[PDB]
Amino acid sequence: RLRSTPQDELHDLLCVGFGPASLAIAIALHDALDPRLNKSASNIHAQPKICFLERQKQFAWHSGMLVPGSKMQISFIKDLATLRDPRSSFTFLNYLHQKGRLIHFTNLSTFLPARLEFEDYMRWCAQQFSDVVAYGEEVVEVIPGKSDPSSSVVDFFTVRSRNVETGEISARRTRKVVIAIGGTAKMPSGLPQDPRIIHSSKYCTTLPALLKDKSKPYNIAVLGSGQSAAEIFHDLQKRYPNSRTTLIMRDSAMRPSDDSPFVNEIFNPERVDKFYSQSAAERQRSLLADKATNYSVVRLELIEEIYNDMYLQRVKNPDETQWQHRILPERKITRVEHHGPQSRMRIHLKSSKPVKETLEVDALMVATGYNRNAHERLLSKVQHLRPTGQDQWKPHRDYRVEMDPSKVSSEAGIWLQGCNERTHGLSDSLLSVLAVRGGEMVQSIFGEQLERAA
Amino acid sequence: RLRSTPQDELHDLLCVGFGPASLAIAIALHDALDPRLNKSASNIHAQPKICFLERQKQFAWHSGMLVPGSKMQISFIKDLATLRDPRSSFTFLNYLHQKGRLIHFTNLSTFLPARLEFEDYMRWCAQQFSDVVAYGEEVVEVIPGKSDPSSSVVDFFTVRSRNVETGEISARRTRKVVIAIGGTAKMPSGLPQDPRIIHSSKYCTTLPALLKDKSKPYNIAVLGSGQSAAEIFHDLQKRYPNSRTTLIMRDSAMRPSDDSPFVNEIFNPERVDKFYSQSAAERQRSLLADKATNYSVVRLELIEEIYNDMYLQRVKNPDETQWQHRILPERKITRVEHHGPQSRMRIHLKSSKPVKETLEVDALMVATGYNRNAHERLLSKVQHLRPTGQDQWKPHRDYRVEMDPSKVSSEAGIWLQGCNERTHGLSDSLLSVLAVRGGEMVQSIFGEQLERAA
Amino acid sequence: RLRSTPQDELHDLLCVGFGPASLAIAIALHDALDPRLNKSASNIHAQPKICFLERQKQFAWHSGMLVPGSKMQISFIKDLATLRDPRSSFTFLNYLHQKGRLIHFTNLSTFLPARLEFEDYMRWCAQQFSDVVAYGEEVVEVIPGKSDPSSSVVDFFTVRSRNVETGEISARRTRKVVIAIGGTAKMPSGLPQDPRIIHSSKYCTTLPALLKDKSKPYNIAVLGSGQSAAEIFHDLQKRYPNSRTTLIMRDSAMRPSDDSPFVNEIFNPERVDKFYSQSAAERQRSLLADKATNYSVVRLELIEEIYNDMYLQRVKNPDETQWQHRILPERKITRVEHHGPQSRMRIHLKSSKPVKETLEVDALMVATGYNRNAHERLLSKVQHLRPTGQDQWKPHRDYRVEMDPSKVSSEAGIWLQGCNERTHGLSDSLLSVLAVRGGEMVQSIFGEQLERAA
Amino acid sequence: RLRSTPQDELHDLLCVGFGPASLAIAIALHDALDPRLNKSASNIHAQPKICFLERQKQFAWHSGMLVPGSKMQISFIKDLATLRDPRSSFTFLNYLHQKGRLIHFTNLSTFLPARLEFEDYMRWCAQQFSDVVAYGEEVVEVIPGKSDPSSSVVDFFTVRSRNVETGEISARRTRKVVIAIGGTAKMPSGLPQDPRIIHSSKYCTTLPALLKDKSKPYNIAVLGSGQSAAEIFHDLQKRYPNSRTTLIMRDSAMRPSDDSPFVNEIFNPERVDKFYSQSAAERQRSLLADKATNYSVVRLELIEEIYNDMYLQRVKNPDETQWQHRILPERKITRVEHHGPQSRMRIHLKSSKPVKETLEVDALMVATGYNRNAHERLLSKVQHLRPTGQDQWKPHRDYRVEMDPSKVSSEAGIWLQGCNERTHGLSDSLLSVLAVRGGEMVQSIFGEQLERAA
Ligand SMILES: Cc1cc2nc3c(=O)[nH]c(=O)nc-3n(C[C@H](O)[C@H](O)[C@H](O)COP(=O)(O)OP(=O)(O)OC[C@H]3O[C@@H](n4cnc5c(N)ncnc54)[C@H](O)[C@@H]3O)c2cc1C
Ligand SMILES: Cc1cc2nc3c(=O)[nH]c(=O)nc-3n(C[C@H](O)[C@H](O)[C@H](O)COP(=O)(O)OP(=O)(O)OC[C@H]3O[C@@H](n4cnc5c(N)ncnc54)[C@H](O)[C@@H]3O)c2cc1C
Ligand SMILES: Cc1cc2nc3c(=O)[nH]c(=O)nc-3n(C[C@H](O)[C@H](O)[C@H](O)COP(=O)(O)OP(=O)(O)OC[C@H]3O[C@@H](n4cnc5c(N)ncnc54)[C@H](O)[C@@H]3O)c2cc1C
Ligand SMILES: Cc1cc2nc3c(=O)[nH]c(=O)nc-3n(C[C@H](O)[C@H](O)[C@H](O)COP(=O)(O)OP(=O)(O)OC[C@H]3O[C@@H](n4cnc5c(N)ncnc54)[C@H](O)[C@@H]3O)c2cc1C
Ligand SMILES: NC(=[NH2+])NCCC[C@H](N)C(=O)O
Repeated sequence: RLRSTPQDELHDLLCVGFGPASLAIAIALHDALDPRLNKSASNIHAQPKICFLERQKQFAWHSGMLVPGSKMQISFIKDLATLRDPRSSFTFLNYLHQKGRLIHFTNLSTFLPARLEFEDYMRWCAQQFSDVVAYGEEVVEVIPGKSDPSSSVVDFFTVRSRNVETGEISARRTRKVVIAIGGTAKMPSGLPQDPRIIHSSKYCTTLPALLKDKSKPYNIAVLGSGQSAAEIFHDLQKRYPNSRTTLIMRDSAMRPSDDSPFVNEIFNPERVDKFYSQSAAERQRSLLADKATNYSVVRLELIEEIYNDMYLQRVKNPDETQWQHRILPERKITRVEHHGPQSRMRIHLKSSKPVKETLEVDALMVATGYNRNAHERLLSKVQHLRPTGQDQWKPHRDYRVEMDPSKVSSEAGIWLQGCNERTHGLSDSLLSVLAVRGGEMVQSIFGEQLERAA
Repeated sequence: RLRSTPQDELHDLLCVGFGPASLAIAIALHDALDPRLNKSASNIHAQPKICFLERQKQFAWHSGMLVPGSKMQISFIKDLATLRDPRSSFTFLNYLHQKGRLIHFTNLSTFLPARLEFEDYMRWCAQQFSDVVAYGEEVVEVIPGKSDPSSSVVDFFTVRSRNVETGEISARRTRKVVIAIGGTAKMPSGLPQDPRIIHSSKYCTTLPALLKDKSKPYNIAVLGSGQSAAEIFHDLQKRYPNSRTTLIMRDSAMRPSDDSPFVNEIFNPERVDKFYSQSAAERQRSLLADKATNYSVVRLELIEEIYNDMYLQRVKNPDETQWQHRILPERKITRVEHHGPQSRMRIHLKSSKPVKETLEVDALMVATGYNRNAHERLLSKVQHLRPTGQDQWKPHRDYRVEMDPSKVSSEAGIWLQGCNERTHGLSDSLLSVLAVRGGEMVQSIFGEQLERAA
Repeated sequence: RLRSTPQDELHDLLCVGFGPASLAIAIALHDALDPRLNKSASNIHAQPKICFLERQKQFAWHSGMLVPGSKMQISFIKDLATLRDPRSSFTFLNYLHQKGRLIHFTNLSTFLPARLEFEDYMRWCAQQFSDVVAYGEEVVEVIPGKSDPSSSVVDFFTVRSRNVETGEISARRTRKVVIAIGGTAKMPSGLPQDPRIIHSSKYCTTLPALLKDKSKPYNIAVLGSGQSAAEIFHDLQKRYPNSRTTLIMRDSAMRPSDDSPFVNEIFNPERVDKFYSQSAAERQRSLLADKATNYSVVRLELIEEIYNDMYLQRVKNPDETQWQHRILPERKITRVEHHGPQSRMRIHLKSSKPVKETLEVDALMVATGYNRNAHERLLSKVQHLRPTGQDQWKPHRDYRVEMDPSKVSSEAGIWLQGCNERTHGLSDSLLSVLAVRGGEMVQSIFGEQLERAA
Repeated sequence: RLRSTPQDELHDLLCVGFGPASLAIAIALHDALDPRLNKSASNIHAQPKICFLERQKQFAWHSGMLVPGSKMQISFIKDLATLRDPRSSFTFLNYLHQKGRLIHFTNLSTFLPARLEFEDYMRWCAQQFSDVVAYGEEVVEVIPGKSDPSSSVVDFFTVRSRNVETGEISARRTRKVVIAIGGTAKMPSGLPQDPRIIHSSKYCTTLPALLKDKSKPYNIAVLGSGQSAAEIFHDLQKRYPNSRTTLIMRDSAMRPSDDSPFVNEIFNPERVDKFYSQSAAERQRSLLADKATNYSVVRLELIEEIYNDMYLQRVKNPDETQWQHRILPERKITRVEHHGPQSRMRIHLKSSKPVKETLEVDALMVATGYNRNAHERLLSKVQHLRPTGQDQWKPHRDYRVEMDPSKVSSEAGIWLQGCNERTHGLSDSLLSVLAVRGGEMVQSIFGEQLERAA
C-alpha cells in the first residue's frame, strides 16, 4: 500500500537502516493508516513521502550470528506489533497463520522461537514494504539544508548514500530523519588486525571461508563470556568435530541472564516514561543495578548445556589438560604473535586479577560485544545546529534530538533509535518495546497529518 | 452490532446454550460480518435474525468447579478466535490489551491462564452479544413446524424455553437450530440420593451451604481419580484445614494427562476432517488409544503436588492410618448408610479387583465425570423427521444432523455442537477447535447470504 | 576378597551371566560378608565357592545401544546397593567419590546420569569381582547330576560353557545355579535375513561396519516407536548428517513413558511381595494397566526434542514430502526386496489399520524390543525334574524354580533372574529392585551358612 | 559410643554451640574413630575427652523460620557426611533408609528436602551424641588458663556457661576450644524497640503470641527483600488470610539466587584452599562478584510464585492501591510512631533513591539478615594472647586463630567455625562444605592421637 517516492522529491521521513527498529516504525505507520485498525484513517488524503535506506542487499537480522539451534531471548509476544495492537496483521501469530504453521508452533509450548524463524517473521514483515525500501544503500552523511539559502534557518536535510555494488553517491531530501542503524562490532584495542582474528558478528560469514575443511584438527579460541561467546563455543564442537577449542574469559565464570518477573518489568513499554524522568545519577545507578538482564550474561539452559558437556569430558578423562574443549577463567590476552611461518597464531595469556599459558590457534573468535556510536559520524555536519557549546546529542522522550529553535524550523528534525539506552533504559536496543515505540514514533513524526483526519 | 430480533419473528438461527461452543459461533459471525476482517462483508444487506438461549442468569463457565488456583488445561492460543484469525478483536491477547494487562501476562511466561482469568476472557467476549442472548431461559423442547400446515414438509422449528425465575413458557421460531448445551453430571447408579452426596460440578456452589463452619473437624470423602477429583481433594485441605479427607478411587493411582506434541496433534483443527472420514471401527479404536489425553487423567504438576503433600505426612508420621489426608486405591463403594441419627453417613468399601474399611463422612464429593445426552430429550418431537428406522442422530461433517429430504426443506435444519466426540474426535467437547469450528458453522448456516456479498 | 574356586571343585553357586542382575548378587554377597556392614560376618568360617560365567570378553552394559548423549531412565538412587544399604562401598555416590567426581556430579542437579557414566559405575563394581568371573564363556546347557549315580535324587548341576575364542567346552559343578542372562533381540517374523537389516541392540556395533562413509547420502529407515527407535532416529541425523532418515511405526505417535510418582510406586522393592501374591488374572490386568511405564514408550524430553527438529524442517520447507527426516505413522512393512543389483533394499509399506508408499534404503534399523526366553534352551535337560506334567518353570517368591521334592535334594536348586516379570512385576527386568533383590537372593542361597555366624 | 567426660576433668575439645557446624565435627570424629570407615581406628587407645555446649533446650535448626512449605536451598548430597565419605552412617540417604522413607523420597525427584525434613535429619544425627552434649548451656566467656600459674605460658582454657533455666554458672576446662555459634539477628539501627517489631528469626516463635487471632483483619508489614522476607510475605497470606500485608524493600525488585553450575563451583570443598590463598583485595573483590549466590537473593520459584499471586490480584482488581497484598519497591523507613493509644504503629516511608506513603500496622516483620560477631564478646579475655598490636582474630587455613607462640603452648588453641567468610569463602556459613570441613577439623584437633594409631 505504501507507494514509492521519486528520489528527487522532498520526503516527509527518511529512515537510515531497515532493521527491527525501522521495521517497527514502518509497521506502525501502516497500522495508523489502516482504516480497519485506526478508524480516523478513512479521512487521510495523501500518503506521506517515506523512504528507508538499508546497506544490506536484502533484509537480514544478525545473519553472521545465525548459529544453528540458536533461540530467541524474548517472548514472541514482544514482536513488532502485538503490545501496541494484537489485531495487527503484522503480529508473529498472524505470520504463523499465514505460513500455515500456527497450530504446529502451539504444540511446541514455547515463547522462544528459533532465531532463524523469528528472522523469517521479520523478513515476512519487511517484504511488504519493499516499494519504500532502498537496499544496497549505505548512508555516509546527513547534511543540513535551507530552502531559502539566504536565510539562517534549516528546514530540510540531505541524506547521502553510497551504492554498495557500484560505489556511486545518491542524495535524498527530507524534512525529518530517523537514525536506526544498531551497533558496530567492538574489538579489544590491544588485539592486532589479522584475518584469523574475527568478531562474533561475522562467525557464520567469515570463519568457514578461513577454515574450509570441517574435518581438520584446528585449534580455535573464543574470547568473551556473553551470550555470543557461549553460543560460538558450543557450536564449534559440532561445526568442527575434530577441533580443539578454548574459551578465554576474564570473569571467573559464565553468569545467567536475569529474566525473573519482577526484575523483568524494567522492560515494560510504560516504564520508559518512568526511566526517562529519572536523573543522570539514578539512571546510571539503575543501568548498573540491572546489567545482568542483558550484558555479559548467558541463558541458563545454555550454561547448563555447556557445563554438562564439560562434565562428560571429566567422565572420559580426569585430566583437565587433556580435554578437547576447555575453558580458561580469569585470563586476559597480553600478546598475539601472528608473523610466524605456520598457520597458527600464538596467544600469550595472563591472570585477569590485579605468568600463564600460551595457546597456538588457527583462529580467534572475538565475542566482545558492540558499540553504539556510528550515528556520530553521520551527524558531524549537523552538529552545529545543536545548542551552543553542547557536544553530545540530547534525545527527548520522543527520541527527537535537541536542536537550536532559532536555527532549525519546527517542521525539521532528527530522531535517534536504538542507541538511547542511557536516557530510555535497557529495553532501548532490544525488541522489547519496538511495537509501542514504533507507534509513539509515528505520532511524533506524522502526528500533524494524522490529527487532520482524527 | 448484532441487533436483537423480536420474539415473534422467524429467526435465521436459534442457538440453545450460550457457553464456549455457542460463544465461538457468535464471534465467528461477528468476524464474518466485519468488513475489517472479511472484505466481502461491505456488501451484506440485512443482519441475520439470530438468538441465543441460556439457562444461567448470566455467563458463567463451570462456576461450581472454580476451585482457587485451578489452571487451564490448554494453551491460550486455542482461545475462541486465534486459530481462525489472529487479527480478530476477540482473541485472548486483545482481551488482555483491552484490560491493560498484556505486558503483565507476558511476564508470567505461561500458556496456561487461571480458570478464573479465562472465564473472564469469555465473559468479556459474551457481553458484546448481550443484545442477542436471552439469559434465564431453559429450553425444554424443539418442535417441527410447517409454514404450510396442510403440506408434509417441515420448514421451521419452534424452540420453547422455561423462564427460570417465573416458570413461564416462551416460543421462538427459527429455520435453523444449534444445540450446544454441553454435558450433564454423571453419578454412579449405585449411590443413593442425599444432600451430603454432591457431584463435583457443584463443589463451589453446594458444599459451603452444607458444611458452613470451615474450622470444624469434618470427615470428607472424594470419589474419582480424574482432574476434578484431584482438584477437589487438593483444595479441601486448604478450604477445610481441620477436616479429615479421603480419596476413593477404583484405579491403582492417579495417571498423568498426555499432551506430548506428536500425540497432541489429534487436537489440530484440520484433523477433524481425517477423523470423521475414518470408519466406526477405527474411530472407536482411535478414541480408546488416545483416552489419556482427556479422560480419567490428572495434570502432572497436580499429581506431584498431591504426592509431595502425602510425603510430608510421612515425614511427620510413619503410620499411614493416622494421616489427616488419605488415598484409598482400588476401592469401590458397595453401601451407603444415610438414615442414622448422626450427621455422618457410613460408607462401606470393597476391593475394585475381580472385605475392606468403613468410612464415616459428613459429605461425599462425587467426581465421576459427565454424560452428553441432554439433547436427546429436547429433540424427541423431531425424531420422526430422521430417515425411517434410524434411532440415533447422525451428524454430518458440518455437524448438521441427517433428516429425511422429503420431510424437511433444505432451508431447515438442526446442528449439534460439543456432543459429537464419536464422529469428530477428542477435540469436540473441548476448547481446542472452537475458533475454527465456529467459522465452519457460520459458513454452514449463513453461507448462502454470505455468498451473495462475496 | 572373593577368592577363585578351581574349575574341578563343587561350587556353592554358579551364576550364568554377569550383567546388572548377577552383579547385584555379587555386591550383596560382598556386603553380607563384610563385618563392617553385617556385624555377624566376623564369625563366618569359609568363603562360599562361587563363580560367574559371562559370554562377553569383559563387562559391557548394552554396548550396541550406547548412543552418544543417551541418558539413564531411572534415578541414580536405584543403583546396585543404595536401597538395600546406603553405607555400602558399591553405591553410585561412593563410586563418584572414588573417581574424584562427586562434587561435579552434584553441580549437574540431575538424577539421570549418562548411560556411558552408569556403565562405568557398573564396570567399576564388576572389576572388584574379576577373580570370581570367567569372561568369554557362553553357557550352552545345564545338566542334572547325582552324587550317588545309582540313586534317583539329583543334588548338583553341571554347567557347560563354550569358550567364545577357542570353541572348547568346559564344565563346572555346583549345588545351586542362577540364570541371569537378560533378553534376546526380537525381530518381526515377516522380515527376511539381510546384513542391511539390523536390530537396535547392534546399532553402535554393526551399522558403522556396513555404512562406512559418514558423509555419504544414505537412505536409512528405523522400525519401531519405543525408546530404542527414538534414540536411533535422533542419533542418525548427527551420525549421518547428509542421510535421509525415515521412522516407520504402526502406532499413530510416540507416547511418553510414565514415571508419575503414585504410578511409579509399582517399582518399589516392597511391592514385589504384593504383586507376587496377586492372582494370574490381577497380575496380567496389572501389567497391561501400567505398560506405559516401560514398554512402547519414549521419555518426554526426547519426544519433544524430535518434535522440535521436525518443526524446524517445517520452518525451512512447508512440504513434508521434501523433508530430510520423516516419520511415517500407522504403517507396517509387507514386503522387502533385497535381491536387486543396487545397494538399496526396497521396502513396501501399508496402513497398520484393519496401498501406501515404497522406500528405498541402504539399511533398516529394527528397534522392535526383546524376548526373554533364552533360559528355556539352557534348561531343557533339567525339565523332567519339574513336577509331573508341568510344562513351564514356576519361580517362587524367592525366584527359586519349583522342582519335584522327591527328585531334587533340598540343597540343590535353580534360580531365575530378570525374566520373571509375569510373576514379580514390571521392576523385574530393570535396575529398580536390584540392590534389594540381590540381598534377598544371598539370603535365599547362602542363608544356612550365614545363620551359623548370626 | 562417645562417652561423657565429668565436668571437673580437663577436656581435649570443648565446642561452643551444637548446630550444623559442630554437629559435622562430631560426625567426623565418630567416623575417624569408626574402624569400619578408618582402618587405623582399630588401634586407638583412649576416647578423646570432648564436650559440646548448646544454649537451646534441645537440637533445633532455625526453628523461628520453619515456615510451612519452606525448602532447602542446597542439594541433599551436601549433607553432613556424604562429600567426605558416602559410606558414613550419618548421610541423608542412610537416615531416610533408617526411617523407612528412602524409596518414597526417591519418587519425589528432588534434591531439595523440606526444611522440616532436613532439620529432622540433623536432629537424628544430633541425638546419637546426646551423652557428650550439654543442652540449656549458654557460654558467656572463655578464659586463658596456666597449669603452672607462676609461668607466662597459657596451656588451657576455662569455658563458662550460664544455665538457661536456673541461671547458675558452670566451668569446664579444655586444651582446645571451637567456637561455632552461627550468627546474631541484624536489626536496622534506625528502628526503635517495640514488641510489634520482630526479626525474621523469631517469625514462628514470637508473632503468633502477639497476633493471637488468625482470622482478624491485621495490617502486617515486612521489611527486606532476601529469602527470609519473601518466605514470610508469602506465608502471611496463608497464616493470616484476612490480613493486609506490605513488603517494604529498598531495592527495585526481588532478585534470583544464583546456583548456575560454573558459578556454583565456588562452593566446592577443594576451592577453600584456592580462596584462602588469595589476597585481601582479590577475596573482597571475589565475595562482591559472587554475592548473588547467597545474599539479598530469593529462589526463582518463590519469586515467580509471589509474582503469580500479584498478577491474580490484578485480574480481580486493576487498582493496585486496593490490593490486599502489596509490594513497595525502593522505599526506606524514616520514622516509626509507636506511642499512640491504638494497637497499630505508624510507619513513615520515603524513596530509597539519593515524600512517600504512611503505613499503619499491627506488626513489622524485619527480615534484614544476620551479623557474625558474637564470638568477639566470648573471646575478650583471651584477646591479649594474640600477637602484640593485632586487634582482630586471624584464622589460619585450618581455622585455628593466630596466637603468640611465646604466650600459648602448642597443645592449646582456639578454632573459629562459620564466621570466617572473609578468609574462607561464601561456603563458610553454609552447609556446603560441612562434611569435608568437619574432617579437616578432626585432623587439626585430634591429629596427634590419630597418627599414633595410623
Ligand atoms: C546475535 C544477536 C541476537 C539478538 N537477539 C535478541 C533477542 O532474542 N531479543 C531481543 O530483544 N534483543 C536481541 N538482540 C538485540 C538487538 O539489538 C535487537 O534485536 C535488534 O537488532 C535492534 O534493532 P535495530 O534496528 O536497532 O538494530 P539492527 O538490527 O542492527 O538494525 C540496523 C540496520 O541498519 C543497517 N545499517 C547500519 N548502518 C547503516 C548505514 N550507514 N547506512 C544504511 N544502513 C545501515 C544495518 O545493515 C542493519 O540492518 C540481539 C542482538 C544480537 C547481536
Ligand atoms: C471444570 C472444567 C474445566 C474445563 N477446562 C477445560 C480446559 O482447560 N480446556 C479445554 O479445552 N476444555 C476444558 N473443559 C471442557 C469443556 O467441555 C469446554 O471447555 C467447554 O465447557 C465446552 O463448551 P460447550 O458450550 O460445548 O459446553 P458448556 O460450556 O457446558 O456450555 C453449555 C451451556 O448451555 C447451557 N444449557 C444447558 N442446557 C440448557 C437448556 N436446556 N437450555 C438453555 N441453556 C442450556 C448451560 O448453562 C451452559 O452455559 C473443561 C470442563 C470442565 C467441566
Ligand atoms: C539400551 C537399554 C538401556 C536400558 N537402560 C535402563 C535404565 O536406564 N534403567 C533401568 O532400570 N532399566 C534399563 N534397561 C533394562 C535392562 O534390562 C536392565 O538395565 C539390565 O540390563 C538388566 O540386567 P540383567 O543382568 O537382567 O540383563 P543383562 O544386562 O542383559 O545381562 C545379561 C548378561 O548375561 C550375558 N549372557 C547372556 N546369555 C549368556 C550365556 N548363554 N552364557 C553366558 N553369558 C550370557 C550377557 O552377555 C549379559 O552380559 C535398559 C535396557 C536396554 C536394552
Ligand atoms: C532460615 C535459614 C535457613 C537456612 N537454610 C540453608 C540451606 O538451605 N542450605 C545452606 O547451605 N545454608 C542455609 N542456611 C545457612 C546457615 O548458616 C547454615 O545452614 C547453618 O545454620 C550454619 O551452622 P552453624 O552451626 O555455623 O550456625 P547455627 O546453625 O546458627 O548454629 C549455632 C548454634 O550455636 C548455639 N549458640 C549460639 N550462641 C551460643 C552461646 N553463647 N552458648 C551456647 N550455644 C550457643 C545456637 O543455639 C545454635 O544452635 C540457612 C540459614 C537460615 C537463617
Ligand atoms: N522406560 C523406562 N523409563 N524404564 C525405567 C523405569 C524405571 C522406574 N520408573 C523406576 O523408577 O524404578
